[PDB]
Amino acid sequence: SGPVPSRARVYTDVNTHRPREYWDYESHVVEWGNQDDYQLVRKYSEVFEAINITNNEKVVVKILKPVKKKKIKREIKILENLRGGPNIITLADIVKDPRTPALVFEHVNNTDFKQLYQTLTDYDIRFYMYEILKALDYCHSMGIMHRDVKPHNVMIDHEHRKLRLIDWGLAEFYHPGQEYNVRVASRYFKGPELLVDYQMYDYSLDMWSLGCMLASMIFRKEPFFHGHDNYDQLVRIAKVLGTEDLYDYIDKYNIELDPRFNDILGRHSRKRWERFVHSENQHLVSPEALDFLDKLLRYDHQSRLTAREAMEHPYFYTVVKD
Repeated sequence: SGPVPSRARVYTDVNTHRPREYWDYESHVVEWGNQDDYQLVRKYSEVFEAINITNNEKVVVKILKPVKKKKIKREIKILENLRGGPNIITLADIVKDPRTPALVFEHVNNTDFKQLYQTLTDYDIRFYMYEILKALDYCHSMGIMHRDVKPHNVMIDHEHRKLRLIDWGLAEFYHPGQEYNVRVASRYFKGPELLVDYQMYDYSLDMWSLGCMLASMIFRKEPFFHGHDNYDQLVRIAKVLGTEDLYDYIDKYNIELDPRFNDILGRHSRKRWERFVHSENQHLVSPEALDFLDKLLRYDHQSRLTAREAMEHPYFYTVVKD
């Protein structure tokens, strides 16, 4: 009879109460500079280190690929709307070749969370997770879902304990009732709502992704849900979260499940986190880390922690004391 509708547990109407201009990005007017203000220095897609040949300033220039003209306006609008926010990357300028569009960013000391968390201490993890949550709670509070949260999109300046949530090209504004594309995040980070094609999702989407990072980080298991396609991904999840909850979730929202799944999910218990623990990763695992982790990875998007809630978990007790 059709999927049950859903609302965001928080920041539900922040967009409704704002000026049309804020979220109506199709009508945004972009004004371009000439790239002849920048020289390309060095060069995993089309992005470069560059300088401003008028202020000798180091920048990063990201030449966009041919993509629907609205999606550019969207990314630009979202970047402007979030400029100045905690741990959000900073758009410096927008230029064309004198004619492909490029975004110019403040220079960050690049080290994606991947090439780093393979060496982090229990404390660092907590610390940077709190930094990501600062950035997630901000944009969520600002009516925005980053929809591609993953290590490759978190730049860390480990020397200066600095962090930036980057790459807002999949980001969208949250509007209660709207049905979004389920074809968004990276495979290993897609939330269940995406795998079962439930389009009325929200900011919660991001907390699943966060959950997937926290998991791979503490259990030292890169690709914690290592699916081989968008169907086997839900199977790898089921083998951990069990199928009973999965199915209650389907029922709760009256979700039509793809004919395919009928023959692969099967039956599965909800494994205990302890079964992922061992001598290599035990120093990162803790009763709180696991309590916290468990509250992120829920089939039901409504029952996941909000970013603000997460920041108030005992897992961060030590960090927030600063």
